[PDB]
Amino acid sequence: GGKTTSDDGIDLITSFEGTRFNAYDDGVGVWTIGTGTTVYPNGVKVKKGDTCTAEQAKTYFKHDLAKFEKTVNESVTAPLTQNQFDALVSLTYNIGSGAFNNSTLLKKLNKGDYQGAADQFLVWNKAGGKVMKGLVRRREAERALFLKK
Repeated sequence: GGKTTSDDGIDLITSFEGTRFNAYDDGVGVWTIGTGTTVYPNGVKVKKGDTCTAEQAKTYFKHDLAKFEKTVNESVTAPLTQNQFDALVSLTYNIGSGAFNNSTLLKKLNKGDYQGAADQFLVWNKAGGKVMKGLVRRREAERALFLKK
């Protein structure tokens, strides 16, 4: 939109998401495949037993990535570094657009309060309503990227 996710950003998100050939349970029962895909671009939901090629996974990932880029570009009104944009997209890829849009993160960010926004990454550590240690790690990493310059 304004910005797009950098190659480094994509590599980070991919490291968090993984790239899987077989549909798998994300931990809370949501069948996921490729690089974090749960809904194919045609609207079909991922199901247990699906398989996905590398090329398919890339297509699906890039399709969803563009959605989240659009959210960050449109919803954030404060200036962003590329690192900040990348971090916010990584977060949004996980929490979704609605969660991002209604977050205290975004409220602080749009006041120009970068530090307060950075710290708000850390609240997004839940899956299935439960704190998940992989998300705790991920949020810390996204926050670090957000603060990196």
